[PDB]
Amino acid sequence: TDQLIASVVPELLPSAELYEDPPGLEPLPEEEPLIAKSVAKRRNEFITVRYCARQALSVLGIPEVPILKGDKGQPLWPDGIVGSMTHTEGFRGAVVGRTGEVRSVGIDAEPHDVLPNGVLKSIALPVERDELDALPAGTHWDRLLFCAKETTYKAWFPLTARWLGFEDAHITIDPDGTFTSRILVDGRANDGTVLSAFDGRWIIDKGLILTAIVVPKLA
Ligand SMILES: CC(C)(COP(=O)(O)OP(=O)(O)OC[C@H]1O[C@@H](n2cnc3c(N)ncnc32)[C@H](O)[C@@H]1OP(=O)(O)O)[C@@H](O)C(=O)NCCC(=O)NCCS
Ligand SMILES: [Mn+2]
Ligand SMILES: [Mn+2]
Ligand code: NA
Repeated sequence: TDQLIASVVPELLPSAELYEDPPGLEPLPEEEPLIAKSVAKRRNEFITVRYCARQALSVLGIPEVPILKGDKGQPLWPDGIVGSMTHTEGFRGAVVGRTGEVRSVGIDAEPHDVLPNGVLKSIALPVERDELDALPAGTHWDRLLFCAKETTYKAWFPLTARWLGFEDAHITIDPDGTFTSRILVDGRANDGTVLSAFDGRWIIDKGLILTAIVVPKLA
């Protein structure tokens, strides 16, 4: 009803989220090596986010399956599926969709708080600093910019297999719940197209920021 991800992605991309770790969850056997020596926060975020991912996959008709990690950390979905996952204090969530419907999806959740000391200087272009200062009072625009940049990478990486730095995209945030990401580097993609700009959506609720980008199919 009031799920954050569902508010920022199309209905044809099922999503699921939780705000706490249900007690007693375990990963699938194939997933255990990915968190073998991990601390409690990492184990629990990994397990619960995959619980949410499998719930969303079931809506698309896909029964229980491991969700392993690819070359540079990207989640590895079944044939015909794209998706994205995110976890932070107070949130685990996942979204999935069919490749016949969209090219890529990225999401990212952050607490709705001022960025840690020094992070804004590291991630924002000078022009972005000025733009954030101009936006209306009452939202942590610095944290929203950071969130949006991470969503940009998540949407970009499965389509390019290349790094994208914080300095390599200019994100413009609108108060209306949308943002744009303008790519400043070579945007050639692995399907033969060029990625120059992404359209994003954002919501703040439950003390969290959630950003999302869907990269549509082309004609
Ligand atoms: C990878 C990264 C984006 C993760 O974002 P984050 O906000 O720190 O963490 P989240 O909890 O939201 O997301 C973590 C999940 O992202 C996904 N992920 C990791 N690497 C990924 C990649 N290369 N491509 C897509 N998704 C990826 C994984 O599913 C991971 O969860 P898991 O390890 O449990 O499977 C971030 O840590 C990072 O390294 N960023 C550097 C690149 C960047 O953001 N550039 C800005 C471009 S403008
Ligand atoms: Mn996380
Ligand atoms: Mn994040
Ligand atoms: Na690579």
